[PDB]
Amino acid sequence: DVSFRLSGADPSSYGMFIKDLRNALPHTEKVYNIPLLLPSVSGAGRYLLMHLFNYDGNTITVAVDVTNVYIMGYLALTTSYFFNEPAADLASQYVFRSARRKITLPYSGNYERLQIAAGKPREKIPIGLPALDTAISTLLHYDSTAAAGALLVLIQTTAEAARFKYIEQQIQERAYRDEVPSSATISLENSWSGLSKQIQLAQGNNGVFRTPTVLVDSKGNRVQITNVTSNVVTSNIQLLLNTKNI
Ligand SMILES: *[C@@H]1O[C@H](CO)[C@@H](O)[C@H](O)[C@H]1NC(C)=O
Repeated sequence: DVSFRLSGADPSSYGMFIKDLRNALPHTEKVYNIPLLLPSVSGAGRYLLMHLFNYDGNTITVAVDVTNVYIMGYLALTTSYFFNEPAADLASQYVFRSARRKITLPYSGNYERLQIAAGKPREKIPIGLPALDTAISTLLHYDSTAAAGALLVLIQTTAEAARFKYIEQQIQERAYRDEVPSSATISLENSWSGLSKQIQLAQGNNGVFRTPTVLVDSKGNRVQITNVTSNVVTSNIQLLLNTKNI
């Protein structure tokens, strides 16, 4: 398992937690020095448990599929919660079985359905360590509308930070003050699978992308990524979605 405590949290302890999260995901190869996530994992070992503690020490346990870093559901006291999708239904077979009751959230775990549920797009939800402390607190007591926004914060400050150093850094900058994510952060989030694909494809194509990826840069400019010499590949993405899951 991995764990993170908001009480006494700082940019360094967050960085350490995000490093553990990445290191709990299994892989058998690197592609251009980037861990390549497995095509699949059988049984319960498919699911990493992340124990998060809010500032008062209250906890939820979040279940993550180690193949794609998708959050499946979480446990809050004796109640489990899962997204309304087949993958999460599958996960509920394996984790949080000892929960007294299971609630299925009235949405699937993707950004489009979560933004609908929450009534706002990601671009307008500030994120950061304080927003994470709030999200953990909210998820402690069921409220489906509030939970959608909480889950958008949670996904971004855990899974999206593990995938990209740039997002991990953005969260670090927001250790003590939340702020909406930069368009770059949104761009990376949206492009993870495509980048993961083009990096794998580059092996066999001399480090060149079969199709270039358009991102937005740190300065708000459109940039086009064409090959594995880009900083995005050398010094940003930390985990690749296996092309068998694309
Ligand atoms: C690849 O990426 C670099 C950095 O983005 C770019 O300037 C360069 O011209 C590209 N090279 C090729 C061979 O496509």
